[PDB]
Amino acid sequence: GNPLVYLDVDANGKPLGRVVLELKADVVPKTAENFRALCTGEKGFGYKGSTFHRVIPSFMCQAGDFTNHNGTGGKSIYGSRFPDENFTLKHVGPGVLSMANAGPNTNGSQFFICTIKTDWLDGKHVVFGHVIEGMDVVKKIESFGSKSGRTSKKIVITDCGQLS
Ligand SMILES: CCOC(=O)CNC(=O)NCc1ccc(N)cc1
Repeated sequence: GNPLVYLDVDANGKPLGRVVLELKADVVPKTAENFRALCTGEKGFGYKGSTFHRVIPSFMCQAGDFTNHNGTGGKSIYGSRFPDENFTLKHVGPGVLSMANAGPNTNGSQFFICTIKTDWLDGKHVVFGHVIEGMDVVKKIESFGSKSGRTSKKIVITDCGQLS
């Protein structure tokens, strides 16, 4: 079935808990596989140690720039960037997992977790999963954001991997 992956998150060195995500490999296999492999670190690089660098309350929490740590970087398991696979899944509400980008066909490693329905992103960002467990943790992360996206605490993915 669809992979389950996890992110363990700290804020200023204090554990916040675990976010568990279902990846919709049935709908977006290429996009799901990229994220899965970046969680396990099996290609020799991935999310472990990277930060949530841009968090905007009542919008989303963004992470996954493990090359530049500022939202300019990251890379996929296929190459620097890969195309938009499809726009079949929509940004239906809180807990949706979607790819960050710099315009059409610029998916890398950066991703975001929505804290509201972001319907205006439909057809622009590829949705590929959702939160199974740990929305309380996501709401904690959200609470350390600001209008500008700057975080008031350093929010680190201390561990990540695949559960099934
Ligand atoms: C709600 C999502 O907001 C964005 O995605 C705003 N864009 C964004 O931060 N773009 C920087 C970026 C650069 C390279 C890659 N691969 C991905 C993203």
